[PDB]
Amino acid sequence: DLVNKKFPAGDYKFQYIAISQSDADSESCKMPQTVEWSKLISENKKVIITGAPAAFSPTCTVSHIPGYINYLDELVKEKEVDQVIVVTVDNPFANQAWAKSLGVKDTTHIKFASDPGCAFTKSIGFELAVGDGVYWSGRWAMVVENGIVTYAAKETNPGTDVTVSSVESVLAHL
Amino acid sequence: DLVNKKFPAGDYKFQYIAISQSDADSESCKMPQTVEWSKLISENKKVIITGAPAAFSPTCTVSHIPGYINYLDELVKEKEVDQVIVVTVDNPFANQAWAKSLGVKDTTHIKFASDPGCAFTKSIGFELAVGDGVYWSGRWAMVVENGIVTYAAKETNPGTDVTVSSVESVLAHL
Repeated sequence: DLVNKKFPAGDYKFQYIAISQSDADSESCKMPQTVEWSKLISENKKVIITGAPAAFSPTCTVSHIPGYINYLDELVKEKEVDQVIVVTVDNPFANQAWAKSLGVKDTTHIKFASDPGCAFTKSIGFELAVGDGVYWSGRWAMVVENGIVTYAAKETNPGTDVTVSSVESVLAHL
Repeated sequence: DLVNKKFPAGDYKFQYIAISQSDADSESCKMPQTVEWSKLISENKKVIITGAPAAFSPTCTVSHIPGYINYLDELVKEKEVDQVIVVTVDNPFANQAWAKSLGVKDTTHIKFASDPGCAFTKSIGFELAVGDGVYWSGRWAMVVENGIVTYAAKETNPGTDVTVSSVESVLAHL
């Protein structure tokens, strides 16, 4: 298991695009930033990381993501969360557009990351096989405090289940 | 080369979501359809296929895709094109959202496909290596008439070049 071991960053890296004041409600001309998982974790004492199968998942379908967005103020203000990282294998531009559609106006404390080719997600066994050697991220959530995993769980059916990956389940562990 | 040779469909398949009358300007609750390349090609005498590196590429960067959308009427009405298929490795939900953002209200003659894991695109040598064993589609375009490739070309620099993949270059070949 991962729980109570150091966050297994390895050489894995993720990409995201920032959203801020001006470009929040308009179109950005911004190239992706690349960030090593070890750097993110080294620089932030309290980090939530949550995987999602697909950017632009239809709103009719079950999701844990809106919950994290709704709860962000409490996470950052009352629960001292430094970062919330939403993870998909989707390209960073699509992840960013998706974040904006969901109401994100500021990525200071929440970032929508690409895990290219599901490499990090496969490495911690939280992937979702979709066919033919292709992997999306499953639905899962992780808490990292001071470089140490204090909670990690993935859904049995990412299609239908929002339980252990929910912001509420996670709140109980922070 | 591919030109003048039967379209190499193999067992490759793609996924897309439809857009139509009602859901054109709203949110669909629709799952992806899977379509075999051989079926698409068997059922349509004149097909254009064009690869793009990334759904939601920023508007500030070069793109051949808006051209195809602008020119769709002429393609379907005057040039008798049955299908225009835009190909990315991105998930079909993201591809659909992308299409709508670009002004597509009807997928009768234009579909935004996922080529999962870049498998079809790799097979014809039109892929774009982005690092660490991960492949996006390059920028390219192909004309298939009566099951036979009559044009196929990819950009040397998909980042900066819209030449051989442009709707204009393709128009000259229909």
